[PDB]
Amino acid sequence: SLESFLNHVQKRDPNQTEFAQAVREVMTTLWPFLEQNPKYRQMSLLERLVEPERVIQFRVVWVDDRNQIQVNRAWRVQFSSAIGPYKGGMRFHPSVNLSILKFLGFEQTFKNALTTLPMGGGKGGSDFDPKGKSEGEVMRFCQALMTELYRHLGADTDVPAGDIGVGGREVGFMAGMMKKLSNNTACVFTGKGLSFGGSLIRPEATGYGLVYFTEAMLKRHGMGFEGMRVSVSGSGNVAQYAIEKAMEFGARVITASDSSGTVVDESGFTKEKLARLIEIKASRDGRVADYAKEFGLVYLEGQQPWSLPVDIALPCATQNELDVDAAHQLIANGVKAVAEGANMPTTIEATELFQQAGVLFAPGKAANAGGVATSGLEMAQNAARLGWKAEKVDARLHHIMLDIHHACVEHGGEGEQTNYVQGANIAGFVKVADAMLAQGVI
Amino acid sequence: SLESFLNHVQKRDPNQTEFAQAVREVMTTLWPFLEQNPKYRQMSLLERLVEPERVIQFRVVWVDDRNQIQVNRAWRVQFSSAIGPYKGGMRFHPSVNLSILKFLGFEQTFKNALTTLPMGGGKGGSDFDPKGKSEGEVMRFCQALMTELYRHLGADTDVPAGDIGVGGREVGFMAGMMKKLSNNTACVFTGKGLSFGGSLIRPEATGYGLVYFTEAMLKRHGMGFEGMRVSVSGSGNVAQYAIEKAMEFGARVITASDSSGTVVDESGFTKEKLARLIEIKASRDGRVADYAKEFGLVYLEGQQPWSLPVDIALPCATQNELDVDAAHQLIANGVKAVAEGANMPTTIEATELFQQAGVLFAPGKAANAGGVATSGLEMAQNAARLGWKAEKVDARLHHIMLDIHHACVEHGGEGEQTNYVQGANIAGFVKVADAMLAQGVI
Amino acid sequence: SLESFLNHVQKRDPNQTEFAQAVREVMTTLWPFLEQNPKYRQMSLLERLVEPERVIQFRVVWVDDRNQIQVNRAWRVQFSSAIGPYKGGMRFHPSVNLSILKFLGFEQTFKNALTTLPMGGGKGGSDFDPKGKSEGEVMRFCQALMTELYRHLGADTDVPAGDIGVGGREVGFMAGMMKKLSNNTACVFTGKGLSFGGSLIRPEATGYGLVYFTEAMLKRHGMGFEGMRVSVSGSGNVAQYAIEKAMEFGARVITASDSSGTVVDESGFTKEKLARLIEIKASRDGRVADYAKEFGLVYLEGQQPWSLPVDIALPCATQNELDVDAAHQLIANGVKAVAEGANMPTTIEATELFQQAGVLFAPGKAANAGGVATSGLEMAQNAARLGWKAEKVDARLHHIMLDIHHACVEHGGEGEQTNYVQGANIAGFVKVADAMLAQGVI
Amino acid sequence: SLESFLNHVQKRDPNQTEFAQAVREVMTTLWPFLEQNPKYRQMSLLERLVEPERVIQFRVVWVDDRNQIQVNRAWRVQFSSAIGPYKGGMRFHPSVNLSILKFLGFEQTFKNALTTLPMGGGKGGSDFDPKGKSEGEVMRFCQALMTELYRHLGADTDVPAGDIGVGGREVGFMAGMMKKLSNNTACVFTGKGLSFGGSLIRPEATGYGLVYFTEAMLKRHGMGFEGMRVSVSGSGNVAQYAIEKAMEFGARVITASDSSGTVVDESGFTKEKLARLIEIKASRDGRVADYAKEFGLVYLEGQQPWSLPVDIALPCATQNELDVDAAHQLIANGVKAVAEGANMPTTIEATELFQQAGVLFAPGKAANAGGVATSGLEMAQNAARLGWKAEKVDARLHHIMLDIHHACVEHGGEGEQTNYVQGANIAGFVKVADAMLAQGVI
Repeated sequence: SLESFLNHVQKRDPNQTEFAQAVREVMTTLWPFLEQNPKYRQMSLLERLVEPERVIQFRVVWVDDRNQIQVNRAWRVQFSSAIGPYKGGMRFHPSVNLSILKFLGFEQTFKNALTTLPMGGGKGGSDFDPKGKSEGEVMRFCQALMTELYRHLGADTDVPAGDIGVGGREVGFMAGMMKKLSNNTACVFTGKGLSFGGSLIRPEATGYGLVYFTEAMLKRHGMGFEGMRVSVSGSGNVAQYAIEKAMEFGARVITASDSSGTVVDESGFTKEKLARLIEIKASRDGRVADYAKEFGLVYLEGQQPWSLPVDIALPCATQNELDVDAAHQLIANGVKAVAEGANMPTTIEATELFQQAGVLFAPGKAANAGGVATSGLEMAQNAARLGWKAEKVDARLHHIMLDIHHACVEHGGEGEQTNYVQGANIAGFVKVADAMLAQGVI
Repeated sequence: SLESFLNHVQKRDPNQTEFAQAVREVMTTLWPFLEQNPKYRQMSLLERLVEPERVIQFRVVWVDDRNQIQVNRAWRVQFSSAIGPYKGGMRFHPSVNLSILKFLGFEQTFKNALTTLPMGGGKGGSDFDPKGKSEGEVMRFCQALMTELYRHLGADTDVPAGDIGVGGREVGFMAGMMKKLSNNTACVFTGKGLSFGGSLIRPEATGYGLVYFTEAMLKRHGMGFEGMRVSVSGSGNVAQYAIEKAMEFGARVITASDSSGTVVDESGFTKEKLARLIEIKASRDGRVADYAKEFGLVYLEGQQPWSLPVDIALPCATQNELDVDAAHQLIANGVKAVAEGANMPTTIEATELFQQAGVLFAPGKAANAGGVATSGLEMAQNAARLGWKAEKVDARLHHIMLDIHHACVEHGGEGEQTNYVQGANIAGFVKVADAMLAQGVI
Repeated sequence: SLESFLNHVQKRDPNQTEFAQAVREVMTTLWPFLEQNPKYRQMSLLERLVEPERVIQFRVVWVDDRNQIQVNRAWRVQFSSAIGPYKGGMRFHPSVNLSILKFLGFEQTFKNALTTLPMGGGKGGSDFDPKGKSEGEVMRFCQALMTELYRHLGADTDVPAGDIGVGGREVGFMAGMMKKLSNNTACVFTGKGLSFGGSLIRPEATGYGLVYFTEAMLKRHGMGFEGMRVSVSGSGNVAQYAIEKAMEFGARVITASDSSGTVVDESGFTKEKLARLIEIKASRDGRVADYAKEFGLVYLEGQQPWSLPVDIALPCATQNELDVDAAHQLIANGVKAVAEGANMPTTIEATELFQQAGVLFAPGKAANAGGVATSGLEMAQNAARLGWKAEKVDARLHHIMLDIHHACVEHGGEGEQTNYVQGANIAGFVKVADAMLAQGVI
Repeated sequence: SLESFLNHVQKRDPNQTEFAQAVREVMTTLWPFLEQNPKYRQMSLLERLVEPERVIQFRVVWVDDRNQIQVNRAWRVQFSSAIGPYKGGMRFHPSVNLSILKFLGFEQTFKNALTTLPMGGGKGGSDFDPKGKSEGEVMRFCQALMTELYRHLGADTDVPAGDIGVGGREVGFMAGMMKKLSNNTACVFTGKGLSFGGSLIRPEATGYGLVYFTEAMLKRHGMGFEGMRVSVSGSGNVAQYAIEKAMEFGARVITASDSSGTVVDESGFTKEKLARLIEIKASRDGRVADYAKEFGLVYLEGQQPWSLPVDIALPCATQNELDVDAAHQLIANGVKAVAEGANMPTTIEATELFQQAGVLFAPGKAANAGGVATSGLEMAQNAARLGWKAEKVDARLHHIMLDIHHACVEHGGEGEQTNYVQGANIAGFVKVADAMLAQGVI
C-alpha cells in the first residue's frame, strides 16, 4: 500500500509539504515496478532512501552596507552518497526552507543517478534574499556562509553548484573562500568560470543534449534528424542551442517562440539567423516578434508552434505548454518524435496520446540531462588537470547522452517502441538502489 | 651467496614457512641477474625489499546470529609503496596467518609492478571463516573489520580488493563502511559493482588476459591458439572467459572442471555450450556434472583434466592443482604451453619439469595479471570520474598484456625459448628496485 | 576449563613462547576468581582481552657510521585502550620479537590498570642492537623509527617511554622527532628530561615505590624496614633509589651489585656512600668493584647477594636473577620478605618456594609499578602545563603505592599472609574488565 | 602612475633588488593595457597580485660527512593559487634568498598561467650548496628539508619540481620523504623518474617546445624552420633538444656552446653528431671544445655564437647572454627571428633593438614554457593513474605551445609583426586577473 508508506514517512515531517509531494510522486511512479520486483523493497530500502544521510543547518552572520548585523539560516542537505559524492546546487531565496531543500535533493539524487555519472544527490541554500544586495553584501554573505560550510564539503564528499539566487558570481565567491580556508584547489563547486576550472559547452549543454538523446531515439527506430522538419518552442538557452545542434544534424528547424508568441520560418534557421536571435534575447527587452521583423519572417502573435506540420517537436519553453489538443494536431500532421527540452512540458494525457499513437517520446528528466551531465564533465576535467577544447567536451557530452539513452532502453520494455518515460523513471531508481544494497546497512 | 642471504632473512621470521619459500623462489630466479648487475645489490636493496613497509595486525570483535561474541584476527600487509599505493586483495579463510599474507603481498608487489600501472603491493585478511555464515553475519564482520581498518586505507595510500573468501558481496560491505566512516567516496576498493564505480570487463579480465598473453607467447615461438587443443581446469569467471576468448582465437577448448570433476568435449566448447555452463555454475548447486549430462558429454568423476592429451593447458581453478604426476602426463602426451589463469596452480616441482621439458610456461604473475591490471583501470576510471566502454577497457587490457609479455621476453634470456618465470620476476624487480633507489633511504 | 582456553588462544600464535607463558600465568591465577564471578567471563571478555587491539610492525632503514645501510624491524603493540591511551616503554635489543613485546604489553595493561591512573597498555621496540653504537647512529636510528611511528602516537592515543636499550637519551631523540613531524608539543613521551617536560622524582620513582609498597606489606604483617638487614641486587636506577628510600625508612642496606660482582657492607649504606655509587654508576662502564675499593668494602667477585643473611631481599638487576638455590639460602638464613624492583627477577620455582616457607612476597607486577605510576604523573603535569615540586610528586607516588597495596590485599585471600601474586592479578584484571564491559563490543 | 605604484610596492621590500626589478618589468609592459582596461585595475588587484599568498622560511639542520652539524635556510614561496595549486621548482645554491625566490615565483605565476593548464605559482629553495657534497650529504639534506616542508605541500596545494641545484636525484629524495611522511603516493613533485611517476618527453620538453612555438611564429609571418640557418647557445638539456627538433624541421643548426666557448659547424648538426655531443656533455668533464676537436670543427674559444650569420638565433644557455652588441651583430648579419630557450637570455635593450629592426622575437616566458607545461602533463598522467606514450605526450605538448602562441597573438597588437613581449605578458596577466576577480576578496 502506497498511502500507508506515504503516511508513515510523513510522521517525521508532518509540515514539510514540498518534500511530502516529492516522495509521493516518486513512489507513485515506482509502485508498479516495485510490486513486480520485490528485490528493490527488501532491507527496508524504501525507508532508507527517503531519509537523508545528513542535513546541516547553520547560522550565517554578516554585516550589511549600513553596518547592520544580519542573521540568516543556511542548509546543506546531503541526501544520498550511494553512487558518488553529494551533488546539487545552492539556492538563495527568502522562501527557502528545509522542506523545499529536501524535495530538491531527493529529486536530484535520481536525476543525477540517471545521467550514469558517479554523482550522489544533495542540495543546499539560505533564506538570504539576494534581491537589492550590493556586490559587497553578497560577497560577505557568501564568505560568512563558507566559513561554516567549508568543513562539510570536498571533491569526494560534496560538490555544490548554482541555482536560483546563486549564479556564476556567487559560485566564484564560494569556491574562492573554499580554496582559501582549505588551502586546497580541488574541484568543490561546478559552474566555475573559465579562468579557474569551469568547462566549455556549459551554455550549449542542455540544448545539445536534447538533440543527442533524440537522434539516438530516432536511430534505434530507423529514423534520424537528417532532412526532418523540426518545431522548437521557447527561445532561451535550451531552445537556442537545440536549434543549433539540430541544424548540424541536417534538420530544418522552422520555429522558435516566447511567451508573447511564435516565429515561423519554413526556409529554416541558419547559423546567422540563430546568432541574431541569441543576441536579441540576451537583452531584457528582446522579443521573438523583433527577430521576425528583422528577418522578414512570419510571426504568430500569441500562438504556439504546434499547429505546424513537423516530423519532430521539441518543447523548450515551460511546464504544461503542450497539451492534449496540440498532441492531437501534431499526430494528425504526422509527427514522428517528441523530446522535452523544458521541465515537464507535455501533459500526462498528451504524453499518453503520443505513445499510444506510436510517436517516439523522450521525457525531460532524460533528454534535458545535458545541463547536469556537463557539471560532471567539469568535475572530470578538473580531476584530469587538463582543460578540454569545446569539441572534446561536446564529443564526450554526446557519448554521455547515448549512455543515458541506453539506460532508458534497458528498462524501457519489450514493446515495438521503447517506453522512455518508464525507462527514465526506473533507471534512476535502480542504480541508486543497487548501490545501496551492495553497500550494506550504513 | 644466496643461501647466506636466505639464512639471514629467516632469522627474523624462523617460522614463516610460506614467506621463506616465496623469498627463496624469487631470489633464486634473480641471483644470476644480480651477479651481472651489481647496481641492484647496492644500498642494502634486497634487505629493504624483503622487509614489508608496514603491517597492521588487529582484533575484530563481532556478534553472531546466536548472540555470541566472536573474536578474530585481521591483517593488512602494506608491503611496498615504491611505485604506487599499496594494492592487493583481502582473504577470509581460517588458515590465514601473517606468513601467508606476507608471501602473497610480496608476490603482489612484483605482479603489480609488471602490469606497468602505478600500483604498489599489499595483502590483507582474517582467520574469519565465511563458511556457513549467514549474510548478516558476514556483513557485521566486514563492518567490524572496517571499524579499525578504514584509518589505514585511502585512494592514494592503500586500495584493497577481493580474494578467497572475499567476493563482490564483501567488497561492497567494506567499501560501504569505508565510505560511511571516512565521509569520502573516492576509490579505495576495486572489484566494486557497476552501480558504485566498478568497471566493465572486470569479470572477463583475468581469463581474457590469460589468452591475450598466451597468444603473444605462442606467436613469438611460431605457434598460435588457432587449431590447438586446449584443456582448461576450473569453471568460475577465470575459466569461463579464458574459454570464451580462446574460442574467439580458433582454439578447440575441450575440458572444464570443478571440485567434483571434469567434463571432456572432444568436439569442443561453443558459445551456446559455454553460455549454458555459466548459467549452471551461476546457481549455488550447479555442477560441471549437470552440464555434462545436458549435452551428453564425457564426465570424469573426481578427476582433473590433466590426463588428456592437449597442445595447451590452462589451469584456472586453484593453488597447487597442477603437481608433478599431472605434469608428467601432460609432458609425455606432448603439451606445448602451460599458462596460469589461477593463482599459483603449478607447484614448484611441476613448474621446473615444464621448463626442462621445453614446454612454454607462463607464470600467473604475468599471465593472470589481467585482473589486477584491470583493477588499476578501475581505479583510473574512478579517478577520471568517467567510466569506459567495454571495448576501450578490452583494448587497453590487451595492450597491457602485450607490454607485460614484452618485459618478460626482455629479461627471459637468449635460449631457444624465453624463460617467462625468470623474465617476469626480473622485469617486476627492476621497476620496484629503480623506484626504491631513486626515492632514498626511507 | 583453563587448558582448553589456553589451547584455543595458542592456535593463533603457536610459536609465541613468551606470550603463552604470560597468558597462562594470568589465567591460572584468575580462573578461581572467574568461577566465583561469572560476570567476568561473559561477552567473550577473556578472548577479547588476550587479543591486542592493534599491532604495528614496520621497517626501519638507517645508515651507520661507515655508510652501510642497515635494515631493522620495529613494533608498537597497542594492546588495550579500555582505561586510557596505550602506555608502555620501547625496548631496543636484538632478541626483541612480537612474542616478547606482546608478553610485555599484556603485563603493562594490568600494571597500568593497578596504578589507578587512566592508562591503557602497550609496548614497543626494535631488534636494533644499541650496543657499540655511537650517539649519532642511535639518533639516526631513532629518527628513522619515528619517521614511521609518529603517525600512530598521540597525547590521547599512545604515549611511550623507555625500557631496556632506551634511556633518557633515546626518549629525547624520539620525543624531539615526534614534535618536529607533528608540529605539536603535547606529552607523547614520558621519561623526558627536566628541560622539556620531564618530572621530578622520575629517576627515583621505581625504587621509592618498591620501598613504599614493601613497607605497607611489612606493616600489615607486623613488621617494617626499621633495623632490618636488606640486600639489594643491581646498581642502576632502581637499586640506587631503593637503597635511598630504605635507608630513609631506617633499614641497614648491606649490598649492591652488578654483572661483575657484589659489594657487601655490614654497617650499611649511608647517604655519603650512596651518593658516590650513583656518581660511579652514572657512566655506563662504572663498576661496583671500584665503589667497594674506594670505601674499603668487601667485593664478592662474581657472586650475587643472596648468600648474605638478611631480613628482606630486593632483587633490582634483571629477569631470573633469583632462583631456588638462592631462595633456599635466603629462607635458611631467615628471610622475612622478598619484593621485586626489577621485572620478573624471581623464577617461578623460587617464588613458590618463598610462598611455601611463609616468606612475604611482593611480585614486580605490583611492587615495581612506581615507575609507570610516575610516568602517569608526568602526563598529568604536562596536561596541566605546570610542574610539581618533588615533595608533591613523591607524596602522590606514595599514596598510589598504598592504593595498589590495598587493592592486592582485597583479593589476596584470607590466609595467614596476603597472596600478592593472586591479589595483583585479580585487582589489575578487574579494572580492565569493568572498562571493557561498560564500553561495548569494539 | 607606474613609478608611484612601483614605489608603493617597494615600501615593504626596500632591499629585494631582484624582486623589485621583476615587478617593474612586468608592470612596464602591462601599463598601456591597464590604462585601456580599467577593469583590470579594480579591487586593488595589482597590490594583491604582487604580494605572495604565503612564504614559509625555515631552519634546516643536517649532519655532514665529518659529523659536523650544519644549519641552512630554506623557503617555499607560495605565490598565487588563483588558477590551481602552487607550482614551481626548488633551487639549491648559496646565493638563494627571499628576493630571488619571489622574483622567480612571481614570474612562474604568469608562465604557468600561459600554458592553459591549471597551475598556480610558487618557488622554493635553500642556500644549501650541493657543490662538493656527497650523495649521502645531499640525501640527508633533502630529507631534513622535507621533514619541515612536507606539511605545506600536497597534490592539490603545492607541487614542486627541480631547478638549479635540484636534478632528478634530489626530486627523488624529496618525493620519497614526502611519500614516507604523508603515507600518500599522490603527485606532489614533478620531474620524477620513470620508475615512480615521471613522464616521457620531460627531458625533451623545453627544447621541443621552443622549436614548436618558434615554428608557429615563423609560419604566422611567412617563414619556417625549413632550410634555415640556426644558431644555438648552450649544450645542456634545452640546447640539445632544441637542436634535435630544429634538425627534424629541416634546419641547418650550426652552433652549440658552453661557458668555455663555441663550436661552429657550417654543414650542420646531424643525429650522430648530436648524439656524441650529448655523451660528451653527459660527463662531468665534457667540453664543447672536445666535441669540436673530435669532428674537426671550428672552435671559437670563449666567444659566443652571435657573430655568426643565421636566420634564427636560439639562446639556451643563461640569463643575459645576448646583449645589444650581439643583437647588432645578429641584425647586421640578417637574422629573422630570436626565441629564448633559456630564462631571459636577451637583455631589454637587445630585445627592443630586435623589435625595432623587424626581427621576430619570442620571449622565454612563452617560448620556453614547454618544460613546465610538460610538468603539468606529468601531474595529469598521475591524476589519471595512467602513463602516456611519448607520442601522446609530445602531441599534447605541441598543441599547448600552439595555444600559447595563439594567446600571445591575441594580445600582440596589429602591426606588421606580433609583439610577443606584450602578448605573453598580457595573456598571462589576464588569466590570473580574471581568476582573482571571480574568487573574491580572500
